[PDB]
Amino acid sequence: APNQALLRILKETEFKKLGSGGTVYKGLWIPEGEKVKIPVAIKESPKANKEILDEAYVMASVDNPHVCRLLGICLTSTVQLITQLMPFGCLLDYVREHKDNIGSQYLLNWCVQIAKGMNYLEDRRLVHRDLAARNVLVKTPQHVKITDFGLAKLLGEYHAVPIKWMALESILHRIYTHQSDVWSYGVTVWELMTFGSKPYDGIPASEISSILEKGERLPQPPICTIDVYMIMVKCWMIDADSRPKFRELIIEFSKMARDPQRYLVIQGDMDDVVDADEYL
Ligand SMILES: *CCC(=O)Nc1cc(Nc2nccc(-c3c4n(c5ccccc35)CCCC4)n2)c(OC)cc1N(C)CCN(C)C
Repeated sequence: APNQALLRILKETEFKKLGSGGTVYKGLWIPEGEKVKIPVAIKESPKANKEILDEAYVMASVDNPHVCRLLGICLTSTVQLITQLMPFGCLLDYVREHKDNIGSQYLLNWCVQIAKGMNYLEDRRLVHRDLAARNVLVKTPQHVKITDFGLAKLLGEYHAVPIKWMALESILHRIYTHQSDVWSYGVTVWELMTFGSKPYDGIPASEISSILEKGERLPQPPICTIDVYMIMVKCWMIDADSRPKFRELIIEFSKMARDPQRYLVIQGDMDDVVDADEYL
C-alpha cells in the first residue's frame, strides 16, 4: 500500500527556540496567520541528514495517541526535527525523580499505554528496535507516548545497539521482530516497576549473551506480585512466538489496572497556546 503521509516543511522564522549528545531544544511554533502557539521540541554530515530524514520519514507515517507525532522539518544548515513537546520528560527520569509518589495505578496504566502504542506500531508493520524507558516521554502523568524512531524499520523479520534491552535472537543473530520488541517491552516494564533501576547493573554488555543463554533473567521487582512478574518472564522466553503479543499485553494489564493494589504492593499506595494534539 502507498504511503500517502504528508511531509510538512516549516519556516525557521516560525520557531522561537534541553539535551545534547545532536541537540534537542524547546520552543514555540507560531504558524503565520492562525493565532496559535504550539509547544514543540526541535532536534538540530550527509550521514546525519539521511538518518534524521529516515527518522522524519517514520514519524510522519505514524499517528496514534501513544506514539510521538511529527509536526514537520525545517531545512537549514542541518535538518531540524520538530515534534510535540513532552513537558514531563522521559519516563525513565520521571519514575526516578518521583520514586516516592508513583502509585500502582500510574504504573499499570503506563504499561497499558505503551502496549497500545507498540500494538499500533505492529499494525503499521513497524519494528521499533529500541523500546526502553528512556524512549517513552510524558505528556502528562496520565498520558505517555513512544518516541525515538532512529532505529525503526518498516517490514514488507529484519536482518541488521543497546544490548540489555534486546532479545537473545537480536544479540546472537541480529534478527528483529515485533516479538523482539515484546522482549524490550518486558525490560521496559521491569524498568518502571523498579522505579528506574538499571538492567543487569554492573554486568558489562559482552556477557549478557552468555547470561541469557544459560537461563537467567531480570529479578522480580519488590513491588511486583507473581502475576506481574510472570508477564515479564513471558516476554523473555527464548522462543519468540511463545512470548505474548502486544494486543494481549493490553488486555492483561488492563484487567490489572482495574484492581491495581492487587498486583502491585507499594508502600503508602501564553494564552493562544495549543497542544500539538489539538492542532490537527
Ligand atoms: C529523558 C530525557 C528527556 O527526554 N528530557 C526532557 C524532555 C522534554 N520534552 C521532549 N519532548 C519531545 C522530545 C524530547 C526528546 C529529548 N531527547 C530526545 C531524543 C529522542 C527523541 C525525543 C527526544 C533527548 C534528551 C532531551 C529531550 N523531549 C522536556 O520538556 C521540557 C524536558 C526534559 N527534561 C527532564 C530535561 C532533561 N534533563 C535530563 C536535563
